[PDB]
Amino acid sequence: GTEFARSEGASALASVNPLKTTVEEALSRGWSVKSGTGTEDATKKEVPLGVAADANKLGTIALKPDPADGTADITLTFTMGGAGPKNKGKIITLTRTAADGLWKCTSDQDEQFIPKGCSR
Repeated sequence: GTEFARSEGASALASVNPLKTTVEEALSRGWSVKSGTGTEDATKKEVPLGVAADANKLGTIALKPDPADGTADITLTFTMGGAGPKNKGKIITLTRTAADGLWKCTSDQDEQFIPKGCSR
């Protein structure tokens, strides 16, 4: 009853939302995006997301496919394995559809804790 359930959701979204820019900038160059930290690889033409999987102690960040070249749908997920009881095991998913380049946000959290802009 005292869990920070609303703030957990906001924190999780705040960890993945900025990555949309990172992805779009890479794809605009015809480079692929890969998970994790590191340097750009000019041989394979891959740009890392630049964030560690465990940057936010509420959970883990993942990219699929990895690497991603823009010719298939891309998903960025935040899995809340470190959250309190209401949100533990819940997943926020950002999907970029390749056909139109549009992004959507879905969550399997209880409706009252889903962040603004995301749907079930």
